[PDB]
Amino acid sequence: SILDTYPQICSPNALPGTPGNLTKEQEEALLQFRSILLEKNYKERLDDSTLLRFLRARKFDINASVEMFVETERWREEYGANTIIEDYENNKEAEDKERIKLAKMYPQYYHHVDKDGRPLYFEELGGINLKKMYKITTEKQMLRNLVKEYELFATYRVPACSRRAGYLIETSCTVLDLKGISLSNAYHVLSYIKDVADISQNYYPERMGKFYIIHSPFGFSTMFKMVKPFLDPVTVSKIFILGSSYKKELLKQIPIENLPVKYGGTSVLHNPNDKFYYSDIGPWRDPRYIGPEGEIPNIFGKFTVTS
Ligand SMILES: CCCCCCCCCCCCCCCCCC(=O)O[C@H](COC(=O)CCCCCCCCCCCCCCC)COP(=O)(O)OCC[N+](C)(C)C
Repeated sequence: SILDTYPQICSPNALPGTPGNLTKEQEEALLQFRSILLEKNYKERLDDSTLLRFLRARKFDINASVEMFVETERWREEYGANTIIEDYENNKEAEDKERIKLAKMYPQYYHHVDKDGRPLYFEELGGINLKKMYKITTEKQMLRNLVKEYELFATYRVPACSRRAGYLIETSCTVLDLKGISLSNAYHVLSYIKDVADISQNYYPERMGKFYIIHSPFGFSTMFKMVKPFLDPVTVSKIFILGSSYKKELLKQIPIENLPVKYGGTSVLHNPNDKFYYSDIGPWRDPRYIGPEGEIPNIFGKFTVTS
């Protein structure tokens, strides 16, 4: 299996309940959880990493974890998450074209890793113009992309990042740049935020590592109060709204050489004229860390910048 080609044990300095750092009870809870699922005839996604994410998400309450896992499996099948990557490749050209149209307006890109080896993910929202957004894509379409990225994250990014780190990597280090957004637009996209939060928390438990919100406008705290209601306690604990000295905070978590210059680091693209919103740079692009899973497809087609 592919799980045999990359570390399945987390760093010994990781949080409680993570692969390889279990207490005696958590270990037994894990064996019991798997035993129940096998008995119900489930066969995929029964590895320690996957099951421990569901267990952690429900504080090791086995009954709650089974319910969550069972619901997740139903959703994946009804939604088509299980063949989403396959379906994308069958219609790649068309997909890429649509994806390229939104890149400049809504930059979303991975760029290296944080100090623990987690994929470093960036999103900029100040350039978003809703009126134009609605002419290029739909809300459901955006959710589909989010689901597709979660699957890409799990099959290509996790293995490569884990091999480079020498330990299992299960989460990402996210930076949300709100520079230039208008609070008014923020309120209008609450339903989308809610849908994103629901998919993430219900079907992709424990995928959040560190989540930084920077350049938020005055009064953002008021708007975040509209969001907290549908975020569970653990999720909230991973979100950090940074102030004016945000660069210093990012530097505590991210190597200076991996952090882009505009965020306080020294990282630049091989070709200074290339755009970050067309880039996808990281271990999963390094032949030395790519395994049997093969290399990740290019999200922006021929425009994808990998260095
Ligand atoms: C046709 C258009 C119709 C609707 C279009 C909406 C346009 C977009 C508007 C909102 C965009 C920003 C929404 C925040 C999404 C944050 C990114 C995210 O996925 O958060 C999820 C988690 O969801 C959360 O927990 C939410 C965290 C707090 C979100 C609070 C943001 C506040 C919103 C204010 C911004 C409004 C900007 C104005 C828009 C014009 C994934 O986290 P991760 O670290 O695991 O992600 C990285 C790894 N992958 C990529 C695999 C997930």
